[PDB]
Amino acid sequence: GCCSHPACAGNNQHIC
Repeated sequence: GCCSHPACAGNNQHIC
Protein backbone atom coordinates (compact mmCIF):
# COMPACT_ATOMS: atom_id res chain seq x y z
CA GLY A 1 0.00 0.00 0.00
CA CYS A 2 2.05 2.91 1.32
CA CYS A 3 5.39 1.08 1.22
CA SER A 4 4.89 1.01 -2.55
CA HIS A 5 5.33 4.80 -2.54
CA PRO A 6 8.78 6.49 -2.75
CA ALA A 7 7.76 8.71 0.16
CA CYS A 8 6.91 5.72 2.34
CA ALA A 9 9.86 3.44 1.61
CA GLY A 10 12.03 6.54 1.96
CA ASN A 11 11.68 6.68 5.74
CA ASN A 12 10.39 3.10 6.00
CA GLN A 13 13.78 1.60 5.14
CA HIS A 14 13.47 -0.32 8.40
CA ILE A 15 9.76 0.24 9.02
CA CYS A 16 8.63 -1.64 5.92
